[PDB]
Amino acid sequence: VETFAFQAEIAQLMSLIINTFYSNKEIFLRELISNSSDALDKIRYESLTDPSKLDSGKELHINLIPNKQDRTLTIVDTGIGMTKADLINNLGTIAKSGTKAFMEALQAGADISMIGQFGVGFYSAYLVAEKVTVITKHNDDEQYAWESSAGGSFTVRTDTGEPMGRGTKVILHLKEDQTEYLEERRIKEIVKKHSQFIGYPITLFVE
Ligand SMILES: CCCCN(C)C(=O)c1[nH]nc2cc(O)c(C(=O)N(C)c3ccc(N4CCOCC4)cc3)cc12
Repeated sequence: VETFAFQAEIAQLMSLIINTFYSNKEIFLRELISNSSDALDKIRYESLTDPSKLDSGKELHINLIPNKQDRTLTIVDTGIGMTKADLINNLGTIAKSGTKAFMEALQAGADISMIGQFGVGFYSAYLVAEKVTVITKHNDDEQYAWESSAGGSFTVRTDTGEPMGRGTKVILHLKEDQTEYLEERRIKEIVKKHSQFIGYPITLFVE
């Protein structure tokens, strides 16, 4: 298990998301589904010039898996996945500019729901989750598990769990007062409101 410090701007953003009073928390789901859709668009585009990129799985979809027993909401996709370099360095380096722009926009009157306009929508997961675990598999790398409960650090390890084939699974370990996001009616309402035109099948698993 390797432990890393977040980029300073990202730790600041995470603290702002955790500490700001903001009732419209449901937007985290739209952000995470949008991110999955982007990863799916990426593998679909790459597979046009290299069909072998789909040898790890032809189906392009998103599954939403609430679990009342573990108090987790899992968002699974069969997108392009992420390399170890993406998890440790690349995505966080890119997120520095968007984080700075988003925090400046909030000071000027923007609200937390606008987070996706800055390329840092993933961090809205901390509106509802005390911990986030991300399992990912890219065709050019091994399967990894990234994890953070904020506090300024995250961990990365090789994942020994069940192989995924290709894609990303975001596991949200929900805060005790955010269990509404495990209810079928609530998740259906949010998907219909914010993600009705996503161009991939979204299957909401029943418990
Ligand atoms: C270290 C930071 C990790 C944060 N992390 C987990 C997320 O951001 C995130 N959340 N849900 C996701 C679903 C996914 O399939 C993927 C994924 O596999 N790829 C390739 C991906 C990468 C970047 C993006 N952005 C989209 C917005 O603009 C920045 C890049 C969209 C997809 C990433 C997801």
